[PDB]
Amino acid sequence: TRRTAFFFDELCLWHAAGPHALTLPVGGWVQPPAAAGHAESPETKRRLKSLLDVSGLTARLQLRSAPPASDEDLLRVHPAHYLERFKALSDAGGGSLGQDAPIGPGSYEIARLSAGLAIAALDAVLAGEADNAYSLSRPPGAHCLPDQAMGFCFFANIAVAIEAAKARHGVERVAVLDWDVHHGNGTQAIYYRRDDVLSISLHQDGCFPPGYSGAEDIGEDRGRGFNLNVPLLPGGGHDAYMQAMQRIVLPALERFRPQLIVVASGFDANAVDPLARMQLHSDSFRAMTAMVRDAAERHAGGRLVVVHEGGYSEAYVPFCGLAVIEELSGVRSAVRDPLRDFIELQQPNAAFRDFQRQRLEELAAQFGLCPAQPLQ
Amino acid sequence: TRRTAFFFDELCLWHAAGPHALTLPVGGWVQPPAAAGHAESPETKRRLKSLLDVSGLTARLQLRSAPPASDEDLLRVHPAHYLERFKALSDAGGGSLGQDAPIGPGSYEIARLSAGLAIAALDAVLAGEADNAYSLSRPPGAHCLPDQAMGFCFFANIAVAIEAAKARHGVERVAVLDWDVHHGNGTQAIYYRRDDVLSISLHQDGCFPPGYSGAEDIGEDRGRGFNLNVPLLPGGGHDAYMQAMQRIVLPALERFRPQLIVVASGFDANAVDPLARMQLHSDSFRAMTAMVRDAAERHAGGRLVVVHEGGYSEAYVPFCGLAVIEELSGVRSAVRDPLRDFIELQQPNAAFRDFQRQRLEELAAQFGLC
Amino acid sequence: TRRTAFFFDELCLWHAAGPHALTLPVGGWVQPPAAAGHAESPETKRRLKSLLDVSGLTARLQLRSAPPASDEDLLRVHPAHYLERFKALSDAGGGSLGQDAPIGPGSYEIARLSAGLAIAALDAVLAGEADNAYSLSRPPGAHCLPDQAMGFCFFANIAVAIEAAKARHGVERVAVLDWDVHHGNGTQAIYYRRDDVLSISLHQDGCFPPGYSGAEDIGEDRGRGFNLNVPLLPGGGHDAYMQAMQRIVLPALERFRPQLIVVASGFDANAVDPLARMQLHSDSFRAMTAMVRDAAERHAGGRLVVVHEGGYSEAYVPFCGLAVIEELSGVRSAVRDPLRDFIELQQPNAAFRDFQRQRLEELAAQFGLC
Amino acid sequence: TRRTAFFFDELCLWHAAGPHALTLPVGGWVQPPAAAGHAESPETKRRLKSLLDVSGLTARLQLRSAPPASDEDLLRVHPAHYLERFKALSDAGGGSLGQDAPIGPGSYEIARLSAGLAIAALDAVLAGEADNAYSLSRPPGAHCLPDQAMGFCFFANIAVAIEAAKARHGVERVAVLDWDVHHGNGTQAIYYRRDDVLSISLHQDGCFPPGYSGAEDIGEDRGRGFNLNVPLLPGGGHDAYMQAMQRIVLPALERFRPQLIVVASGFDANAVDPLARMQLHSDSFRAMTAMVRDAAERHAGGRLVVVHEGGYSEAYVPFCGLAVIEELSGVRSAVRDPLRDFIELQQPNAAFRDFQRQRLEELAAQFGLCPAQPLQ
Ligand SMILES: [K+]
Ligand SMILES: [K+]
Ligand SMILES: [K+]
Ligand SMILES: [K+]
Ligand SMILES: [K+]
Ligand SMILES: [K+]
Ligand SMILES: [K+]
Ligand SMILES: [K+]
Ligand SMILES: [Zn+2]
Ligand SMILES: [Zn+2]
Ligand SMILES: [Zn+2]
Ligand SMILES: [Zn+2]
Repeated sequence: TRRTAFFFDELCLWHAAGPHALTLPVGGWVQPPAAAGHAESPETKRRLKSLLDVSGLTARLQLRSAPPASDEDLLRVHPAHYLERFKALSDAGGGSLGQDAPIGPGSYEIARLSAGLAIAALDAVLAGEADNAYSLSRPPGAHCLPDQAMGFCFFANIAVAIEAAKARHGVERVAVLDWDVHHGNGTQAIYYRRDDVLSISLHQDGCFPPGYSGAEDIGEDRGRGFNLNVPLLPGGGHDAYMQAMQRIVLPALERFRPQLIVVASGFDANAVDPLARMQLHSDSFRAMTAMVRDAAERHAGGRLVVVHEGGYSEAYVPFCGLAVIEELSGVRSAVRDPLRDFIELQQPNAAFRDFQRQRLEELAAQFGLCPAQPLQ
Repeated sequence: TRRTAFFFDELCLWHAAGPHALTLPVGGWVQPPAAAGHAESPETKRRLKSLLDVSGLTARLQLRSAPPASDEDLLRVHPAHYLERFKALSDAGGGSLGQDAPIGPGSYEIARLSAGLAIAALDAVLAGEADNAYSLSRPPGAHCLPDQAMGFCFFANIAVAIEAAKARHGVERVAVLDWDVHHGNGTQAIYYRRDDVLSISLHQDGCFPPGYSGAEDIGEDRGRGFNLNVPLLPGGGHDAYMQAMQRIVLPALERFRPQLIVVASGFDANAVDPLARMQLHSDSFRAMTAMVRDAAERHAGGRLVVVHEGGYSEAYVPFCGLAVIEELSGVRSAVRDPLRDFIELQQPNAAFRDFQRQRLEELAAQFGLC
Repeated sequence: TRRTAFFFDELCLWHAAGPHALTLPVGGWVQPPAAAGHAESPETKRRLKSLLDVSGLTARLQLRSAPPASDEDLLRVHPAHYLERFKALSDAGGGSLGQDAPIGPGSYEIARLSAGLAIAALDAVLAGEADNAYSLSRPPGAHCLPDQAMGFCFFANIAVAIEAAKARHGVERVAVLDWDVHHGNGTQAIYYRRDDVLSISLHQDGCFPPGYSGAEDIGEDRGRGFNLNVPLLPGGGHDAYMQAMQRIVLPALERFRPQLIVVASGFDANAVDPLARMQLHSDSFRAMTAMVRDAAERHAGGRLVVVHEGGYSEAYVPFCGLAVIEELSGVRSAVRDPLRDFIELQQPNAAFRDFQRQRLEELAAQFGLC
Repeated sequence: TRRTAFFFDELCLWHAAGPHALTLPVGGWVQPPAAAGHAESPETKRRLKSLLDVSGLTARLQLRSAPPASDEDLLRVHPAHYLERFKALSDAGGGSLGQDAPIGPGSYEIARLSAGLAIAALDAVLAGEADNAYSLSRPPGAHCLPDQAMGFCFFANIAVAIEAAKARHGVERVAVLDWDVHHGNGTQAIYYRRDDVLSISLHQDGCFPPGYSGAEDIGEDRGRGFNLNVPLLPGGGHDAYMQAMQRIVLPALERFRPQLIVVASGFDANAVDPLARMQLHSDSFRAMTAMVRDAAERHAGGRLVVVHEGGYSEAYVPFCGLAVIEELSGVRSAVRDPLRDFIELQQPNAAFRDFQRQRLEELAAQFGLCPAQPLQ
């Protein structure tokens, strides 16, 4: 039961930046790595695909690709001079497109494809071709501004897909929940004065962009109350995210009445990610997906699209991504998470949990969110 | 410009486990990595050495190697059957020597060399051949128990070094400060009932061994009050460690009056390490080294040895290790940490810092350090 | 546009040996690689599959998997104690199953799957489910003897496939053409005294097994004249292989009238392979496949199965394997081989070509093919 | 006995091109590699250094670095606009400097250092600071033209070093023996009309540059008879090289009377190299080094410099490089070549050897070389 579309294309795994040691450009005092290049490597997303295959999950999904984003679709958010600058740099072996936004040769075409998968996933779910969808969109989108590449993002994938969906289906209320561990600054900025898109970011306080918390950035004018930042304390794990979901996200969704929920799903909150300091395990991602699927079922006829964003642990992202897809599809594979029990033991102690919970209660009050129970 | 001995052997970088994805052994659901093997890779330690060379710092250090640890030295802490067991598995091409303790072909002889470098570094500093020393001892030592390999450690390098030092030189009070992000359980266990060795561990609360905090474990009988665990909240960074150093570590060292300070220096509290959740930058490790070098100058005649332990960020461990060595030597290279400013902006907010600070005040009071 | 079945299982790409530098086991003087492990890596086979997907060719093929080979199937060629021995070493985390035959954790079950894909590919073609087939059977099979793993091969995939086919379908004459650059010693040995299987090996003279040429080894008793070795001079390329195909292989197949042709298709004769010294490009493999598909259409009702064997250039095997599959399917993708023109310019000069040609004329005459 | 200078700098191992699969630029149909990048990787040269260290050889050599090449030194062969174009591309994250000549960020400074090590090695040997020298000059030099980067080479290291040595010491007769498996086209072109430099290339017929043999290219006018190409048949190994050394190289050296011998020492003729089809083992390189050391001792007061060029087998180049340095230093380590015996068995058969030998006899006759025996 439940029909889940899995939007995937092998060519998304061929995007590759020049030499980097994690996030640091090679050059100067940064030695080229012998093996592992840029943090946003193909391997993180590849290993997820490979585990879906060997576990039997891929066979139970509707595996689909899609055409690349048209220039028309891209131009709804990005200017033509940005497209031209990107293509030119892409045609000259790659280089630096923005702040922490290195591209490689042919990255332009691959970024168009990534955007296209997101466009197509929202389309398929709005058209009723599937109940929900997972789009393995690499390179990612959540940090990209209209006029500026950043945080490994070159097009604003989700915003492009939403604008295309509005043009084609006339959906009026879309909620974007971004549980990537970093702040979804691209989605926030694009929809900041808009009430047709509710953007919620759970992120590690001050991680990326560095030093940004944003609790008081709730949107402006027409968009006031339709952006919500939940800056979680570094070191939090399962309980911190469960409390955020229950006290902030679910109430915010209840009030907004989404016709479609899009999840910007990074897995970089996992307990072994190099690019954040949070302590999630695969069952945390499973539980967040269960809660958002339920919200989608109550508000949006089940219409839910999960778009892959970050996740930089080659070893562990596969197990987290697999838990999300199992929950979307309602299929339980024989896969057992070999780090689950270990990560359980590393969780914050009761005093730390109490401290974070109290902050979240205060934040819910500050946002004016009523603690109601779910209903039809 | 002090005299710093740098103990290093290229062959320590040749120890390699079987296929792993981070800490997970390949097999079952864990696919073999296309490139990046076990977390405890040669590359983290090699890249420190490479940056030490390209910066020119190596030319300002006293470069040394050492013989492998003798059976005599190893046998002060490990039984003969452990050595036998280890060697057999090593000669057979490797495998699992214990819990999270995989070994590869020849890992036995390489582990003996790692231990030997630790032995030699303490010796050189105690003999007056250098003011202080850094030992690039891979594989690491601080989790290894007398008859149980664990946490990627196969001999208890520091314990072996200390027992060897005591036999040869007759040093009476040694302080071991372990700022590796994980609990120094091996050092703690070996010296738990002893007052001639003060063991202090700074670690992420519950990280490794998983779920272990340990604030209440202060030693027993003769050792009571000569073990200190400071379980820091996950997510803490520079201020949390500076507060732990000022409130607990330095007062503890003052009270103990060590004649030698050994640091179990893991860099895995760095802000981009996969194996912990702490937020240190290179200047944090610089600052901790300055604080401990000062304690060593006050009580130990400058006698400080830093033994390299963990650190699993290939990109960032080199900058942190270099900061330590710059501080030990008193030489500042041209190297500039390209992540430092970024990491400063990611630090805990004031409320989180205050929360951790109050916790450290209470722990300092529990330890009788007020 | 013919009907081509592509047998593939992602799990075949999860077999991985312990640490090796190319073919050398790590240990002693061979330092662990910073990234690039054993020559028989997942990446060569994975990159073929990735290019098949990005080219869109996969959408024009009949994609299939298979059950692992049963004990019954394996036991037609291998003894139970071999299976036991293999499994024990696999469950223990791997090691050396034979001479140049390292295995990793779970390699036993993965080798059974590799064999299963070969069994299924022959079955599908014999049952009329496809006109022809390609099996991405990793680990490979052509060097494995009944009770001796060697040359990175742990079961004799093709022999197991053939024996299974004979039991189920009752095919009487099978031709095995092995254009892997190394000698197909396992296939040769198993069928040496048999006339129901014609084994032909094209290989680099003396490459692997090292020093073996074998022109004189034509089979014995009932098998006499049903084994042909063509030991090509190292350094030969396209013309050497085209001459071997026209003068020896095609006449041999004509004489034998196979009812099924199986190709042991290694790509290790490619011009940038580390494990041989030959100079083939993707159009050479395209041409050899066209020639054998034609022989199969003439005698075997089109029944041709290509089993993937060697190929150790990550960069270039994908283009060569794609050319084969394009030829089998009759579909031409948009893919253009970026090394082809370069390799054409590197070919043997006319004097070297003439030298090799005269050698092949004489060998053809020795074989009674004039 | 014998004092061997080993010119090395760790920073030479930090030169790294953008993503390549062997020699193929990533992009289009060439997928980015998961691990191993460009063929000219740091690892080949690093593993040689590591083996020198663990074997005890490094401790028995005079380990030295040197300043980078000055613009003055570079300008003796390269134009200022070439230096400027290189630096600009190097400062912008790298890219393509020529045909099969990709550079990375900071490659300019590292290439200057590589040239500087070569300059310094010739200087040290001409000054009598050591009997002979080995320079681990990465990136390599032998393919670089004055006006054009190629074959992974960005400065003409050996030519730069020779021109500097002539300016500083006034050496009049330098022989460059290039046993890298590819044609030393840079050295050939620069000295093609010169009789003060004898350039000899042993190379696989038609390998790199592709299709070039060059037996009839013997130099012109003043340089006629002071360039010699020995195009060996692909597939040849130990005997083919021994015959070439005995029938061509030694006689050519005898006639020329070098005051200094420089060896452009690539190890890409090794039996497992991806970038050529030849079958040398470490004892082949040992024997070639012994013969050239002897020639240097008879003609040049022992003055011999070996400059690292190619070699693309991570596994095997270390054992070959180690054999050369053992022979230069006269120190025999405990290292045993684990592929030696295997490669012995793969050698060409007697008919193939006879075919190549006869070609070499005919070539010696064509060059007008008399088969004399060595003497003082
Ligand atoms: K977020
Ligand atoms: K909004
Ligand atoms: K610690
Ligand atoms: K104690
Ligand atoms: K063959
Ligand atoms: K036969
Ligand atoms: K040459
Ligand atoms: K000349
Ligand atoms: Zn992220
Ligand atoms: Zn640690
Ligand atoms: Zn082969
Ligand atoms: Zn070369």
